[PDB]
Amino acid sequence: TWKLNNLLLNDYWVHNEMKAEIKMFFETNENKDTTYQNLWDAFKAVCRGKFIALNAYKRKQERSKIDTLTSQLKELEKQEQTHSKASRRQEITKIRAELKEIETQKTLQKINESRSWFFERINKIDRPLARLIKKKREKNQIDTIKNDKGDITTDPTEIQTTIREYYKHLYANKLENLEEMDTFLDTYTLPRLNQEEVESLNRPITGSEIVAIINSLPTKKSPGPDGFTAEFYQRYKEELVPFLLKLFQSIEKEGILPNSFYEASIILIPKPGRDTTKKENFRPISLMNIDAKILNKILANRIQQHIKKLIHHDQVGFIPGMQGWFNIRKSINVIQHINRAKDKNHMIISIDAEKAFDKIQQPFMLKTLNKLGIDGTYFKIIRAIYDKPTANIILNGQKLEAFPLKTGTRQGCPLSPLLFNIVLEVLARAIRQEKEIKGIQLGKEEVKLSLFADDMIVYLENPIVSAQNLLKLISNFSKVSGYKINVQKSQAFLYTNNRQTESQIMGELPFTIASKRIKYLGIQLTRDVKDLFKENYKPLLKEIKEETNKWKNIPCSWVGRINIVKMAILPKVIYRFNAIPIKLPMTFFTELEKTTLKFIWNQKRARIAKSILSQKNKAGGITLPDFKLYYKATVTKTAWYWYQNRDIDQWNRTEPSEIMPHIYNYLIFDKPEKNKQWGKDSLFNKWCWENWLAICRKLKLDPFLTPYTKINSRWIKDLNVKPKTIKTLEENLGITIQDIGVGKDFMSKTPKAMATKDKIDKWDLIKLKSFCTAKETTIRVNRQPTTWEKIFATYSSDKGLISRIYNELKQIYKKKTNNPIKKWAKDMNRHFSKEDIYAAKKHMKKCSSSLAIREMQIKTTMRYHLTPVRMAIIKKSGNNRCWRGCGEIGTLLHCWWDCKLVQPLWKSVWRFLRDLELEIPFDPAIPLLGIYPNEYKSCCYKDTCTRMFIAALFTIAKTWNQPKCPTMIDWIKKMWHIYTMEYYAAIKNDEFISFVGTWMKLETIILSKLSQEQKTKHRIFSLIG
DNA sequence: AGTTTTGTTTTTTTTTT
DNA sequence: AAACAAAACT
RNA sequence: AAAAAAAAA
DNA sequence: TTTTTTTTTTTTTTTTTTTTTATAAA
DNA sequence: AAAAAAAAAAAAAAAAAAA
DNA sequence: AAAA
Ligand SMILES: [Zn+2]
Repeated sequence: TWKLNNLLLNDYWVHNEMKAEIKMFFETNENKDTTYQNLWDAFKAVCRGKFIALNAYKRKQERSKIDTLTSQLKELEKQEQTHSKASRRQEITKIRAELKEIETQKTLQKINESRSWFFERINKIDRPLARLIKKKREKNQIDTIKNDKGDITTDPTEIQTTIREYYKHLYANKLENLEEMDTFLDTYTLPRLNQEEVESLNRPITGSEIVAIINSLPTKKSPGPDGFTAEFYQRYKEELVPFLLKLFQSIEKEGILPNSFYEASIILIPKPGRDTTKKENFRPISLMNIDAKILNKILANRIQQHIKKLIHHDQVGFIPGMQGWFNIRKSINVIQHINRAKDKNHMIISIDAEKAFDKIQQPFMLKTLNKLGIDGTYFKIIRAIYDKPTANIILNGQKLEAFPLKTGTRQGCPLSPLLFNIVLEVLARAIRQEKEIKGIQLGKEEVKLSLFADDMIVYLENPIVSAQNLLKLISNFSKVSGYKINVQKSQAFLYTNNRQTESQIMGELPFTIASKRIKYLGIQLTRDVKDLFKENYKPLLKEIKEETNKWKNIPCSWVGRINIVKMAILPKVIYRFNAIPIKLPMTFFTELEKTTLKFIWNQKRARIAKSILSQKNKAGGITLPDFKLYYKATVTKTAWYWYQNRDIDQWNRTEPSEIMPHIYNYLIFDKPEKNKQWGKDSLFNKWCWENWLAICRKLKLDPFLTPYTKINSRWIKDLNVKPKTIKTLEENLGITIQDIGVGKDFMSKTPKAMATKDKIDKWDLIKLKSFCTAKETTIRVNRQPTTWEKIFATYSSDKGLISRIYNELKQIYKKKTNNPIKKWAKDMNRHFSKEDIYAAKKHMKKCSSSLAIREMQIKTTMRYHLTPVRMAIIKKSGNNRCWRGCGEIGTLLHCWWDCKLVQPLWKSVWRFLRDLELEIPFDPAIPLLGIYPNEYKSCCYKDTCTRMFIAALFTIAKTWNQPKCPTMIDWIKKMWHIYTMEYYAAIKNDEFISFVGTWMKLETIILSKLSQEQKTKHRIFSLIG
């Protein structure tokens, strides 16, 4: 079955013919007999046909010469076989050689092209490095599977039948009781969209909307069953988008889809560590056509605008701007409340939904949309999409016969996640509204539910009544919706005053009772909150220790191993900090850093100090992750939510408020509080406050009255001013005291303020006039804000907040280090200006795109290499002399520059620079460090010199302790290797004008010095010419 | 008059369902 | 993490 | 080897 | 209830102790 | 020669007792 | 070598 191979899109001739036929198809074809839906499927057939014609022709053309020579040789060899003479064997000898020349040249090019691709990526956080740490990828092929007989089979036709029949049954059964659905939907109170909102859904599609979706499609994804890729639509969006608009407008008008929109391919993937004998162990994934995903993406974006009107904030899955940790922290706070309570009669239930996305009944889903008030053009298009979807299984690369999808949301569809949530919201609203299912009361807060997609946790009081009523309600929803739970797989914590009462409740209820812990949303919830460290963080250390112990022999430099820690370990560490930000002992961070460094330095002591790696200006932009500062950044981030004071944030309100509530709304940028007895038992919030204050005093800020203090603050409320005055000021003039104005500004700065000024209570204005015009209030409020203050006050989005705080903490907690560049300046008798030390650092960043070439320079500048001087100190044995055996003290400058065995190579390099006709002094700082004197700092040739010198550095380092000269031919070979890698990259990324500038003059010199014997032996020949 | 800093944009991988 | 463009500070 | 949201580099 | 003094913890700096056997390619 | 670890000193917060 |  055909797929477009994306490489064809690159090729300027193939591209030109497609543009010709795309225009020519449509302008020929458009006549009033076809519907536009039929005309679109006809267009796709012609395109698929033409791509086959172009691929076949191109392959035939590229081979044409070897095709000819094979014939030409074969008749001459048969002419000899009939009539033999020596010159026929001469001719055979020549042509058969040229056959070998052509065939090897093609073999080289493919090997050099793949090497070039790897050369750009090596040691970078990219798919090659990701694959290195992963296991070997298990093949799709399925040899053997079991029958429901309890029997085992290997016959291909039996296994094809048994898989297909199983999936065909799951999707088959559509409910018919529509009258009973309407009753359930009427029973409860549900939201509605207003007119203005409904006008937004039903508005006509436009071209700008389509191109915005095309531009954002992910690249390198599998195509659907018609085999066109996202890269095709991106490439021809100029010609296609006019016709795509005509298609969607015809769908709006008529409610009819093209037949291809219904098709999908199901691929089966085996589950890890699971027994392939059983069909249940595979997981399906569905591939839909890209044109159908474009339409579905349009619809999902429209409904996403409204979704916060429809869905309560107890649901956080798939919702823009919500966080999964909101439910984790709320749940831990509920468990603490129960642990503290004197009378315990409570239950916490984690509910196991079964295959929820597949089992939703489509008629109930469409009725739900009407009750929320979605109807018209938007509802008509959604109804068309569910009219007749079908799937084909693809097993062992073989396409099985299709079956209808009569239940479920479409498993690979943009629109399915939100449609599932909207249906589940009907159940969530029923549970909240039923007063005989009792929630848990936390001061002014009641908590019943938290949801994440289909995952559900429930918090109940008086369980023996309350849990029975919950099960009844779910049974009723199951009948109409199709949604189903496995009650024995569901786990609960049960709290009772004594064990007789426990035995009774357990007798009646079906659930599995958990004694220590329950896995939830990636973490462990514990029955007592005192065990959070033991169940969450002690295991996380053990997991990282064993994971790095597996990797220890991977073929990777210290540069690549640093990137492994950032790629694999850092994300799971951050996730655990963000879910459970409890006070952690210092030993946790000591074990974590020791483990991580021991891996990076391959169990030998560090070659470069962690303090130099700490900072991005040093070591050419290679940097080591600081886990203490990521921890501190995560703990402090909570203060942003306190200042925002949002009603969606109920996780923040759920902590014990025994002494005094609401204190967190007042803390940030506001008057200090007399009493310290608040927050006595706080798990999260009291520790957040202590970290916030410590950073403010490290900055020597005054945190308590600021250019960002609110009008809704203790500062104003300690004045006795009526709440109507406060709300008047916010509604008219904005929310900061600075928006009022202090001192001479007090209202005068705008006419809107003095327009407001008359409106306020006579006596309140005198109180406010006194405070705002005082000397200290003017001084404190008028100062310029720091970048730290700007983070918490200014930003409307929580996005990016850990990375923003972490970059500040790096500047604040910065520490002093030795500089290797200074030691080099002592090693030579010279002083480097601050401008030279800057050039050394910039060169170390910009000498290459490849980390392979950059690493060699970084090691040279940062004094990586061992020397006999250093080695004699370590062994404390006084032989400090040069391993090469010239009879001299082996300083690092001797090893690189001065040794008489190395000196003939560096003189060779200087002969090439004179053939380039550059006049450059013979100074060790230019090749070793990239420090040019002031005349040459700007020059146009530095790109060339950088390649010559780094090639020479490789050549010396390869024989570091060997008693022989490095040789000119080894240097030429290394330099030509780099040339080859850069050439294929320069084509692939269309940089070729730059490449020719750098290499062209150097290439001419390298070729002029070699003999044809040497060029043949080492395959040195031009790729430009 | 030039260089440096700050923010957005395009590209990778990992967390949950 | 990289690159590119705009504005302020040296 | 697909969909959604979130996070980092 | 606030003020004053002492005690405890955390962080920063200084000083001492111990090391690895060549490197790049893979 | 160079990096990391360990100990000592300094500062700030909390508690205890008296005014 | 460490991709599809
Ligand atoms: Zn020597």
